[PDB]
Amino acid sequence: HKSEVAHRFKDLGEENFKALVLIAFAQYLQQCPFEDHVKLVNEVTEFAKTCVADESAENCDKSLHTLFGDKLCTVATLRETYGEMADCCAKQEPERNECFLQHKDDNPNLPRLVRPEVDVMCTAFHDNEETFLKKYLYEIARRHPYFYAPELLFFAKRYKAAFTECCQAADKAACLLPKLDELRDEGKASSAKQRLKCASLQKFGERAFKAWAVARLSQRFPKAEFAEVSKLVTDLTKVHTECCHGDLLECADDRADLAKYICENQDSISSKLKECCEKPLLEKSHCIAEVENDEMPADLPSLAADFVESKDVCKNYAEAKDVFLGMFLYEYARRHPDYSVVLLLRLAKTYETTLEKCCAAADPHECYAKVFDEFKPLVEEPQNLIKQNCELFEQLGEYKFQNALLVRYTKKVPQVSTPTLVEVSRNLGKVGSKCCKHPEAKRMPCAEDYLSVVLNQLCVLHEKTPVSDRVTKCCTESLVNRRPCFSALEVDETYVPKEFNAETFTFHADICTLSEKERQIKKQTALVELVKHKPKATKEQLKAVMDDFAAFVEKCCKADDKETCFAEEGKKLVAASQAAL
Ligand code: M6O
Ligand SMILES: CCCCCCCCCCCCCC(=O)O
Ligand SMILES: CCCCCCCCCCCCCC(=O)O
Ligand SMILES: CCCCCCCCCCCCCC(=O)O
Ligand SMILES: CCCCCCCCCCCCCC(=O)O
Ligand SMILES: CCCCCCCCCCCCCC(=O)O
Ligand SMILES: CCCCCCCCCCCCCC(=O)O
Repeated sequence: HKSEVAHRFKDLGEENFKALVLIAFAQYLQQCPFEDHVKLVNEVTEFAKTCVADESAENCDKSLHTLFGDKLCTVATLRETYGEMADCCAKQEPERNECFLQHKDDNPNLPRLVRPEVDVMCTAFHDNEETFLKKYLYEIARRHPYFYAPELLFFAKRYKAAFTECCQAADKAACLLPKLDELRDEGKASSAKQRLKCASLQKFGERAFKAWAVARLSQRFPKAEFAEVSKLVTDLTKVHTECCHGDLLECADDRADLAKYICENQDSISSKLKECCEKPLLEKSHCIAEVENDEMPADLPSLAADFVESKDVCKNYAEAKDVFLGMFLYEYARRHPDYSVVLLLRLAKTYETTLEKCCAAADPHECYAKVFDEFKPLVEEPQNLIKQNCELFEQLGEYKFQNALLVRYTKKVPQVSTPTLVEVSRNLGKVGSKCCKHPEAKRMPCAEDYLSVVLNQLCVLHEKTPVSDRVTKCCTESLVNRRPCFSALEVDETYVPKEFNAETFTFHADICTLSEKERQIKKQTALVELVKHKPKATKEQLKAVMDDFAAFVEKCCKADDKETCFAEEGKKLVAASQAAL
């Protein structure tokens, strides 16, 4: 390509080019206002149009990195605003771009983006659509410097669709608020998955990453030969390793190359991928990454005639240990798309341990003969956990399920603070409501994918303020042991009940004023504080106190007196509760 910027403009398109340039300059320049980024985007777009008109212009033949670095260094306020980032302008390429990458401030110091009223949002969307959508996109980009730009563009398109849909109805709030909350949760989950995968590739290792990719791609592509799966795994591992470095252009190029290979080798990968290969380059890899699992062949036999029964198994293992292990992992993942990736990894680790232990001794057939029975409990452990919690979800709604989870996880570990406990338990209740609505053939992957980010958030909260050692021990282990370590937690017999605080168990007239959500937050906080002050409370006593509280607040809001009902009857309720427990 003579002009790389002209190729980018012709492939992506004018609107996509402007959006991506804005997102990139906001991820790099985070303290400049919106108008400066708008002017920079307009100048870059005009230059790209001049390059498209003639490929032999003044500065059209130079690379994208040099043009981007020059546009970054043309900022007159760069030094006085950034300090260190301005020193990268003295470097050459690719040292200058690497220096700019090292200075991407993650989690900067900016005020949080408050959500305005639905009426104000719709009014601003109608009066000026572009300068509103792009303004919010610039804010989100400057607040998330390492977020993948095409994903941010996809989320922005979804937000624009939601705004166009809801602002044209009678009740705009009842339409917009659920969509806004769902989009916020999805964006948080996407960022959490990205950062977690990068941290796992850094800490755990390429071997664990390749095992995870083998399991995933074998579950997604069961009709593929193991050689194709292994090549795809190596390519995807390289792609993720290059994307975790931070260079957006090289990450996009690697993803595009992988998507091109997949769309060219469709005939040897899957059959449910024809739709994604017709989309442009911006959406091709995004569609491929979120494709359904292909149907497996029906004539697939058991894994007994190739891993336990037939001979030459120890020979194939000693000739290539990790190759045979990945072969077994792929052959096991292709059979069970309903299993979680961590479960298949545990099975592979167990098989590896059994082979390593019972191959340096004579007559190894008798050792691994009864080795598939060891897979029975490990498979039944999550299955028994799922179709019991949904059972509880069948007995109690999402709110009561979250309350029961709060009680349980406060009895198990009371050292954790109240707001973090409440947030994690509400997230767990949402996860249960989301994944229990699926049949038993898709519950485990949903639960795994959601519990991953839930426990990740729990531990990024726990690391900044460590309280209990057991919580830090559950995350300092392997990713296949986080959920087992957390489920192995029991009630804390070493915990001492904190002294009674009458100020915490006080309610006022504003409780009836708060919305349907904040009132639940306050009730859950009160429940957590009650469980923490009285941990030895049984189920009957807790249920009785909860019923007394429910009858107390319901007899004060819809009554005659407003203020002299919470401090009057509440003084009796707290004493009645302190009598028991
Ligand atoms: C529908 C499908 C999706 C379902 C998802 C269900 C729940 C949603 C999952 C995401 C949780 C998450 O991921 N939450 C963060 C995000 O961020 Al944030 O541990 Mo991250 O130490 O900082 O105000 Mo980003 O505080 O202490 O709690 Mo905002 O949490 O509101 O730390 Mo808010 O770097 O930090 O993560 Mo606290 O890992 O970069 O703006 Mo640790 O920071 O948006 O809010 O960014 O990190 C984490 O990405 O806050 C919270
Ligand atoms: C999640 C990343 C979104 C990036 C695109 C933002 C488009 C406009 C969003 C407006 C709403 C922001 C979130 C909210 O306040 O609920
Ligand atoms: C096709 C890739 C072959 C090389 C990678 C093999 C990885 C085998 C891992 C077996 C399970 C160990 C536990 C784990 O990886 O988390
Ligand atoms: C200054 C030039 C800025 C160019 C911005 C280009 C952003 C990358 C677009 C990549 C589109 C495809 C993404 C993918 O395939 O994963
Ligand atoms: C998240 C609230 C509880 C309801 C769902 C419980 C799911 C438990 C099993 C999780 C699936 C993955 C198991 C594993 O990590 O191997
Ligand atoms: C401070 C603790 C907050 C909640 C911690 C939850 C830990 C993960 C739980 C995963 C599901 C376990 C279900 C169960 O306990 O049977
Ligand atoms: C310790 C004396 C006061 C205890 C009051 C109960 C603590 C809050 C429990 C909330 C249960 C009801 C929840 C609801 O229905 O909204």
